[PDB]
Amino acid sequence: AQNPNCNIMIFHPTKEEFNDFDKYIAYMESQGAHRAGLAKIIPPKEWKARETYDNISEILIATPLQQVASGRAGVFTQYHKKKKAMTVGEYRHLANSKKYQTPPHQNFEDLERKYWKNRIYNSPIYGADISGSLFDENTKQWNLGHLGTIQDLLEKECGVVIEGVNTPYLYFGMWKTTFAWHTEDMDLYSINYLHLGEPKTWYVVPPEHGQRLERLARELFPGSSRGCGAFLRHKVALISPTVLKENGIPFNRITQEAGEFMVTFPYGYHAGFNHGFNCAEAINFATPRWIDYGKMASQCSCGEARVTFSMDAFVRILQPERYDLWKRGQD
Ligand SMILES: O=C(O)CNC(=O)C(=O)O
Ligand SMILES: [Mg+2]
Ligand code: NI
Ligand SMILES: [Zn+2]
Repeated sequence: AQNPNCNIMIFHPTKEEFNDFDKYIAYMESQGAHRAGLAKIIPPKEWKARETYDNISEILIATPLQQVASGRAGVFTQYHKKKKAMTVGEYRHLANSKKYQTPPHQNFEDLERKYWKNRIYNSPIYGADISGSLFDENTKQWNLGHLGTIQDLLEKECGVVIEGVNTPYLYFGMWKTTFAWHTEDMDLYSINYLHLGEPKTWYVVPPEHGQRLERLARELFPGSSRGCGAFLRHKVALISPTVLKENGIPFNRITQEAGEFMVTFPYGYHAGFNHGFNCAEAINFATPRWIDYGKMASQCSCGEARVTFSMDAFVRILQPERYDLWKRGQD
């Protein structure tokens, strides 16, 4: 078995290897990459997502989210308070302000320490889930706006034609902006490209050990657990590396820098934070190996997790028994 310790692997494809996305994902899995839940892909040096980022300031963040924390430093939840719209230029200025900017630090480890120590005492503002792309249409390789669609994958593998579309989303981050512990909708893959700015630190649990994280989360967030049998789908709970170590949960961590891709694999729980002003783009995708994960994916039926139009069809076709109750949650 390749990669038996489930380490995060880092890949450096050549420009030739960067042509066929599906084939490279399948290559990575042949080397065991999926066992970690997360992989880093450094693009060939010849490749670029677009020519410059000089003209992005007028993108609108229609609903910036203020991430308010509750709990203790290593075990907290966050709630997203909606704020008034602002441009990316306005947001970058805010991110760079004295109130929100990254503190002085020695290296990524010292900044990680400061994040876990101090995150709860601040409420950074996140521009998340903004439909759109920053890839130039002329970028032909690993262009997250030109991937094959999950609906087309399901059709190719299973023969069923379904409605729905699959488009990317932009994320504008600042210091301390946080992504809570989650897997993807329907335990899909994700791919995330850090277009610009400061790094993003990731933590991940190997898929084969995801239930260990779930069991800890039910112990640590006991009222949330009683309220919903898949409450990590709410994307609000954080647990620090120190806490994970204290409870024997297997995990790994890695820092993504501008110009790098990360891939999350089916049922790879992940969480993380941004080091400073940055912009990422991400999208879900599928492969043949995903299908069985999609069939087994948990679902939130309490009604909090409230998810896309396109997830309907996935549930309907892959989880017909759940369909009924899950759609009661979504209506
Ligand atoms: O970058 C973020 O805030 C969150 N991204 C992801 O969870 C991802 O790409 O799967
Ligand atoms: Mg603009
Ligand atoms: Ni994710
Ligand atoms: Zn729920």
